[PDB]
Amino acid sequence: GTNIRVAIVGYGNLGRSVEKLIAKQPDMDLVGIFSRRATLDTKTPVFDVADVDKHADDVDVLFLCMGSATDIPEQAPKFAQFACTVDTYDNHRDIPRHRQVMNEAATAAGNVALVSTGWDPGMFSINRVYAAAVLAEHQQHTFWGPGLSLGHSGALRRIPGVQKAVQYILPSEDALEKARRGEAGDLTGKQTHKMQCFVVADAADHERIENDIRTMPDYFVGYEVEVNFIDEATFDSEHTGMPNGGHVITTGDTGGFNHTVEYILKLDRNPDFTASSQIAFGRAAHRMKQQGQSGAFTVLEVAPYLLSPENLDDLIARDV
Amino acid sequence: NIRVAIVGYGNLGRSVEKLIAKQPDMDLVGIFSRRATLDTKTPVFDVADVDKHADDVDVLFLCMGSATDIPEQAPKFAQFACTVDTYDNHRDIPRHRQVMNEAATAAGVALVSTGWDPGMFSINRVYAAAVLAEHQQHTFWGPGLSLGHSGALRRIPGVQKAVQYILPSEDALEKARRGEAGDLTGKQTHKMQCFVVADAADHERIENDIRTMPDYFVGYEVEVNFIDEATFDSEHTGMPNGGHVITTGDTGGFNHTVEYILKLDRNPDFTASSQIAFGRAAHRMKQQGQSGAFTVLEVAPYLLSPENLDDLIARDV
Repeated sequence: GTNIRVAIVGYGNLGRSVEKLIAKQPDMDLVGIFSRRATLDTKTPVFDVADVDKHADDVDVLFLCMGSATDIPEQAPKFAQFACTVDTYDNHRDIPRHRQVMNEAATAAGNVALVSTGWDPGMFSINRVYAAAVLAEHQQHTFWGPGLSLGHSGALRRIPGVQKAVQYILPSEDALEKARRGEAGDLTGKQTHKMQCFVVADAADHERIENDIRTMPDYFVGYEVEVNFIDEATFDSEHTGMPNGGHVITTGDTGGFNHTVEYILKLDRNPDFTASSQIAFGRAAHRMKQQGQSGAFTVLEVAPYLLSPENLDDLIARDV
Repeated sequence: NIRVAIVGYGNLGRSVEKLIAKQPDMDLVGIFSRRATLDTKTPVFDVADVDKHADDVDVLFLCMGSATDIPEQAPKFAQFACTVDTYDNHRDIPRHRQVMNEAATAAGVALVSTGWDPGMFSINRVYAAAVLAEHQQHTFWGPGLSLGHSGALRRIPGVQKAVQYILPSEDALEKARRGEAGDLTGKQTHKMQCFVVADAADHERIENDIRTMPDYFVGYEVEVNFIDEATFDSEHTGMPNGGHVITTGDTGGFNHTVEYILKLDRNPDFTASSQIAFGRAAHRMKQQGQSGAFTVLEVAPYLLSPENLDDLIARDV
């Protein structure tokens, strides 16, 4: 009968995208931003994160958007005391433990926490599991589509003499079709993708900068890397977006017959799509709690209809 | 381990039988047909003997050919086990679901309208529209053999052999991808291709019978090819299919495109695979208890997999 009352913790790119996109939901009221700064450039009310407790009964869902993950394992189980919880935690090995901690805190409070939402983890996770479950002895992969890598871009920017820079990760197109035709069992991670850098620097610094890039352990060493030096005008016009996306490809045999399942995302702006996903799962957490709560859940444990702003009957009548 | 039997032995039922033998966690009890002899080593029982396997069952795979059979036979098929059907008569699906829900409240859970459309395409329609706040969305039915249209061609007087394919307009596909396909519908987004074997004296009349056939062909762009019988037998006897679910949204001057693609060498083989997974899920609403009638929109993903949640969580998220 009434709107879901939501708030955001943190105000980096993900936070800003969520704030923007709440304006487009029929059933959500953004009641505030929780920050460690007293002032932000927005009309949305701004409070201190230490004061979250004094707003508990005013908030139904907290969107956790704390920049610099690390904050999630340390701060997010306390946030579960006061509202339902949605996060985008992407440390692929720490996720099973994060879940169990969240589970206890939420079950105590009688709230629902949804964990590791977004598109990967998130939509790609859902597609890996549906497709593998449907095809018998499948092959399945995952390509990270042509897009901006934030971590690799940060690593470039720090190199002495680098004034501006971006790194992109690109799926090998030969590897794509080999996956579609089941011809890709033996490909290692070093063969499925290439890397492409664009750098602005003084000409005297180029030789050393390219050496610095190609010899950098873990980020660049085992990979196919292209290094392009460009002027600043070119950089500012073409390389300041945040594109991303990917493919998830699955195949399988049913006795001399092949089948291919492929899921593709093509995103002009990475945090906007991550925020979209995060927002829909917040609608789901609230709804689960009103039908009778529980603990923490991954995106694998939520029925599809819970994300939608439409009634279930309305969905069944069209869409199915 | 798990309790399964199949009703029907047409293309779908055959496909389901073939694939149950690769499930690490599924046993095939037998096939409920009207005949008493089929071409398989699987035990064959008659359809009305309901009873004495009904405590040796959890869920029957409903694979009756000639759909219309399951608005009839499926509501009482319910109170013996659990149900998995692939009912694809949209518009009747909401009504079917209710009368299923009543008869399911008898220890059973009924999962209805599984397969890939309805089924996987349903799931993908709903996820992408839920996520992208003000979306445009289109479904395309892939380069594929249409069973219904192919049957309708074959019945025409003088047609000896025939097949029909439905094909997406490639203009419409990339129009959808760029978010400018809002003005279009079925008769614009798809094309039809026929291949027919018939005596040359009958070509003029047969082509007019095809092109003026209501519900199947009128209004569509239709290509009609008359070909010799050897060419027909070598090139046109498979059952390929597939499709496209394409969704776009804007987030304030930025576009996002979501696309889901199926390419299937053999339609009933992939349909049967989806039916299986939902069979396991239908059970799996087992020692979680409680039940009724549900669509694929009402089933959390992990239930499809023969693996436990923690292994999926640790591996696939």
